[PDB]
Amino acid sequence: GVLTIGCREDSTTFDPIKSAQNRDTWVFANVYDTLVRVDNLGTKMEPGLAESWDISKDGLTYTFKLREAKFSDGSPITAEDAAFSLLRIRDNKASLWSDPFSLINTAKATDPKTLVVTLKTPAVAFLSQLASPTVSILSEKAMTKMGEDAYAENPVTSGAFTVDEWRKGDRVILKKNPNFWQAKNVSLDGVEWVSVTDDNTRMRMVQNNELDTAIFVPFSRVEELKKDKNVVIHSDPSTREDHLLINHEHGLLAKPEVRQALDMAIDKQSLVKTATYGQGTVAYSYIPKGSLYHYANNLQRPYDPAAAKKLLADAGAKDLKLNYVVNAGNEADEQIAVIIKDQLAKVGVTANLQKVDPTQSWQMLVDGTYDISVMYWTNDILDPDQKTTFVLGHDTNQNYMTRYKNDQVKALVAAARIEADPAKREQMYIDLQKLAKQDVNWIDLYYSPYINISRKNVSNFLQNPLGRFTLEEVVKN
Repeated sequence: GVLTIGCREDSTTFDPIKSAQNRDTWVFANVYDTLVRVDNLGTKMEPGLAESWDISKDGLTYTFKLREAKFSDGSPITAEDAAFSLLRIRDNKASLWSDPFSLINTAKATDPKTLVVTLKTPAVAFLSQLASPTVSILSEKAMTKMGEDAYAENPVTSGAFTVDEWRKGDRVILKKNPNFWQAKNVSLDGVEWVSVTDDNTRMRMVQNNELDTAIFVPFSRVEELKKDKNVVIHSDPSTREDHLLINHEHGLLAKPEVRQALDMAIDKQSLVKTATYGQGTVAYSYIPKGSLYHYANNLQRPYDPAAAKKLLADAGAKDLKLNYVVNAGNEADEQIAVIIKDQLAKVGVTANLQKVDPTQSWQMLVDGTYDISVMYWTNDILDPDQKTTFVLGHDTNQNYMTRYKNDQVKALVAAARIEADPAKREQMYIDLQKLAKQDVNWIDLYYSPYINISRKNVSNFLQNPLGRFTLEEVVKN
């Protein structure tokens, strides 16, 4: 009656505004609910806490009509709760998501059922923006009774589940929230996210019935696990992209040329086909294929070890040594690093692999104690602004911890967001994909579907294109 999910990185918080990591957002996307949601197919917005909403001509006022719906503890979910949840993303100091939410003049609830939001400038991305798990309706009353620190360990929740117990680093145990306004549709009695950092171990736990489901199926095992009759491999359309991060404030990695040389010394074809076993598709743009404004003809630098040696030598960077942070137990990461190390040695670049606990590598990216490291990004919304801001906006996240700094790009990101001409807006994200590619913000690696595993008695274990799991629709037989 309780569904266990093997995962890799583990929960750090339950306050959406202080985490930019799927280890939290894929967990609490089922713990809270949002005003707006996205369908399973990831093609449109559908109603959530707000049963309907309307837009003024000027395009600066969003009015939301709220349905009758209660929190985890019984109290009602009012538009004053939503107003408070939006506002703290823009205003709380600890917010990792403020920059796109500074476009907000006010969030106010006239009525308990009514939420009125006034922006400084139109922004078509805003409705889409509300679907993201970061803007999850919280309880103003409970956080203003408990405090923001204590809330993030035992939250009062608006979604299908509550955090029953949380053994840090080990497993998050969720209980079905009967006060959830769609609790009648939820078969499951609880969810357990169980952190298993080694991919093989996580796969054997599923096959050995120690886990009902698992995310992040090692690519090497997809073909054999697709013929295993006791389990089901999911391959869901995604907004996922993997990239090699570059610390631009680490010496000669600051030079575009040097980054360019590394981009040219890494054979994407052979790397994607070997590390991903043909599950991957070579990435050439930071906006994932199939997502809004993706630019199919973005530059792919051909593999050219000769031109990379020359760029490096001209840049005074001939004996470039790099600290390449690797997530141990992550098969793709390990495999990619081996390939990358081998290819870089051919242009005279020494990648040293520092293998680290996968749960720990993100903090090393924030503190910048790395030269290169592989990471991934998945969209939480149906608009390009979320990733553009995190990766290129020069917000508190320092462009996915790369510390890439380009003033034209920083300006273009804000203007792309504000632009109301849909055709010109699309053109600004094409320029962003070209600019990021020219400056080598990071090295684009591959697009891949979400590949997951479930035991055959588990039904509707779908991950949606935005990374949200339909755990409300799951049936355990």
